Amino acid sequence: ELVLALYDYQEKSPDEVTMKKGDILTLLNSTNKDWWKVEVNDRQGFVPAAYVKKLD
Repeated sequence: ELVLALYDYQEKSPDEVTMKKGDILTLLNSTNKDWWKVEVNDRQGFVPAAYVKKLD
């Protein structure tokens, strides 16, 4: 369940999390087609699904 951040994304609401391009994130929930829940270092939240790429 690893995904690569294709772009920077800065969180804009309570449920979101910030990532930087090239970060390797742990994918927690990909049930929604637009927003995926990931763990970015020590924080968890949503980012746009189109901005990350599954590695497996």
